[PDB]
Amino acid sequence: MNYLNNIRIENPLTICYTNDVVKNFTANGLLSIGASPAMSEAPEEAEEFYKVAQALLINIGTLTAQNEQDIIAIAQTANEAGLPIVFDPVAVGASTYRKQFCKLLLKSAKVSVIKGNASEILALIDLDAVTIAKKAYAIYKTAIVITGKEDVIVQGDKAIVLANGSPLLARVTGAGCLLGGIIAGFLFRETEPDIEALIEAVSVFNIAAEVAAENENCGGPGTFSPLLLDTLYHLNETTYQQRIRIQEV
Amino acid sequence: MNYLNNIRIENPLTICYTNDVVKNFTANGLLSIGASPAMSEAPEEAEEFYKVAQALLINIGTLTAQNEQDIIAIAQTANEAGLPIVFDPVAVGASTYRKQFCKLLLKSAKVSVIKGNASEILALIDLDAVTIAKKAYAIYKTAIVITGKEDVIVQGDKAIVLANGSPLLARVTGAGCLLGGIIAGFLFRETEPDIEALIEAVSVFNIAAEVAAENENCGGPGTFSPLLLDTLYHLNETTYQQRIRIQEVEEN
Amino acid sequence: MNYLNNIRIENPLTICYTNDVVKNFTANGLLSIGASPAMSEAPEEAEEFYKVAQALLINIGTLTAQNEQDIIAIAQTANEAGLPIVFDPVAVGASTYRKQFCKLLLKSAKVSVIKGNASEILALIDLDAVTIAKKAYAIYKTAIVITGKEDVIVQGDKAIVLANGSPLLARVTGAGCLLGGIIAGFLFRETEPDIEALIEAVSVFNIAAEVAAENENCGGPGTFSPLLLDTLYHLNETTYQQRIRIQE
Ligand SMILES: Cc1ncsc1CCO
Ligand SMILES: Cc1ncsc1CCO
Ligand SMILES: Cc1ncsc1CCO
Ligand SMILES: [Mg+2]
Ligand SMILES: [Mg+2]
Ligand SMILES: [Mg+2]
Repeated sequence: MNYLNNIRIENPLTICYTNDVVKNFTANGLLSIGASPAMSEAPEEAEEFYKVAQALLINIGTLTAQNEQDIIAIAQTANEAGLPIVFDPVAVGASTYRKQFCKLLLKSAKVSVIKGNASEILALIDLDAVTIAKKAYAIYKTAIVITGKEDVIVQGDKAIVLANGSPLLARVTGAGCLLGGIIAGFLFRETEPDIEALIEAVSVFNIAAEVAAENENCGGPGTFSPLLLDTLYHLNETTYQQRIRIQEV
Repeated sequence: MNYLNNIRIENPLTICYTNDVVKNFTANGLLSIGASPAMSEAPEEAEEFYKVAQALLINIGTLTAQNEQDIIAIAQTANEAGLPIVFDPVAVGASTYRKQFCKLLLKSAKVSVIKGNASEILALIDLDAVTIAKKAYAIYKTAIVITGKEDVIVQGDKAIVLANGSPLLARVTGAGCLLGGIIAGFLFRETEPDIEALIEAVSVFNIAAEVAAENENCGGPGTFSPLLLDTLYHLNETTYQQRIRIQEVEEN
Repeated sequence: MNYLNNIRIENPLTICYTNDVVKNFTANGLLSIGASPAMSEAPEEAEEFYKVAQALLINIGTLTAQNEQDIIAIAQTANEAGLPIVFDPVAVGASTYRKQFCKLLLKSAKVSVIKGNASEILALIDLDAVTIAKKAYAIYKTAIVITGKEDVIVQGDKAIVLANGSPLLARVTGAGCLLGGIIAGFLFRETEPDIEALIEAVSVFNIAAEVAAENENCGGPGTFSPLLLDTLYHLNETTYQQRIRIQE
């Protein structure tokens, strides 16, 4: 825990353009680790907000025509402002609508992290999550995080596999959508983030999940979600170091 | 608990076009019973989503001009794909805006379940809940579920009255809006669902509400809502069978 | 606890045009105190709804071009109907977009309460929270509530400072955005509310927060949120009277 300490003290302004199902949970997750979430969606204020922000999350979970042109416009505003973009191509494999939009976005702007599941990342570039992540990294030259049973991170010349979390995370809507926001909270305006910042963001989230699911008062997916926020708020270096399970490839 | 066991194993894709106050809760409810919710609202992807989905929920709780034309278009796309629609005419009796919209929708598309309170269903058709449900069934030839102190379901040649749930359920926003999603999770792509699927859906919800409200850790409407999700996640056959209360059944 | 008793019995219909991060939490907080929330955003039903409503909340937390004209239109419809408006100029200091919009809104319609933090209310008008609140009152001739470490209320010829609540509230998104909706719930269709109603609304919220944070089962910001809703639901006169901390 190096980056988390800085999030708690500096309260980084983390702009979220995310889906309607997960806005509240995203904002709450960010507040629990000390970040300052802002769900600004008006392109008319992007320039002034982005000047002082630390990152931008773009998540297309509920993409519609109302969002398309605005997302492209704000991504260009972010690039111009040097504001790092975390991009979550939610369910891109499920429609030609989403595929065509994600291709247009990644042809129009440079993003700093692409986060998804194996199937989503595979649809972007078209078996192993590591192989998929490496192929995507070669195409976009942008950090890749593939979430799954084990999580994969590829940045620069390094690929890492992480093994933390809980099954109850799959049964909470926008767990993974919140993870995209947490990653944005760890960037501190670095458009080419150190792999160590990405490893800490994913590990903080998954170790908090693991600890929450062990709490005596966790009785299922409903009670888990408040206990995850509490555990993120309290997470300390001892717990982190005892629990982290990482290995290189 | 025949259908709930199948939801947990098959993980049915359940598309929800629902109101902004209850999206998250609705998705979490569906996940807790094993379904796979998707809040897709773009008509441009409805054809590809609906081919593989098991039902669609349409709920007009926060209806605005931005939604009107899109709802009509996706209902038609559902009808063309054979995808069952669960329609929740939220607060239809409260404005001419909502009345006119709901009338237009039901003239444009065939829905598979209409779910509402007695006042909502009465406003649609222009009396006890059973009489209102039967009149609505005669007009739309579509399953009707009327929620209330007792719940009423009319489908095919039967009318049933059910008696489960909790007072805390009225103090949680989108409890009922979640019920419309749960129902959609029980349809398995049947455009004329068996009444037994509707009975199980309403009973699973109300029994889970009852048991959550009895939990020692339930301290009010705030702690109830996480407990309801847990109870839906854990609900078993023994608890279902011990608790279910059918009040009366009429045939034909 | 005069007004809260009446909310529980009368179940006032409280229209909320609020931001997409806090809609569910706002509706739940209102339901917990006995109010009847309705998140109606269609100008086409504003006239019928507002006739029977007790107040309207306007909160610009996620303001976009899709909202601008509609907000102006429904604020005018509220004025015509005699429906009191609570206005929360969320982050107004953060962009010229929001500054321009809030200026236009307050030139187009008369609101009944303006609620914000000190930096928001200062950006609206252009040292301490009391001074800012008095200057805003002199400009808009409208009750002002400034939230902070201590809360400030200015209405008519009185200014009050309150000292209740919990740090945990700042770590729960739309706590403050809920307070706007709770204030609306205490208006009972009074376009010039008594300062006592505003003091009660803010005190109920803050005392509930303080009691929730002391619960043995409150383990942080995540468990706090459900416990705040429970504590609003159960809050009684005895606890209110024991806990209230008011001055000037
Ligand atoms: C976090 C956030 N972003 C826009 S609105 C909102 C809730 C607090 O005002
Ligand atoms: C359930 C759902 N539907 C669109 S976005 C979302 C949350 C998980 O991505
Ligand atoms: C409180 C509320 N307002 C609009 S929709 C909704 C939930 C179901 O009416
Ligand atoms: Mg994803
Ligand atoms: Mg209904
Ligand atoms: Mg404010």
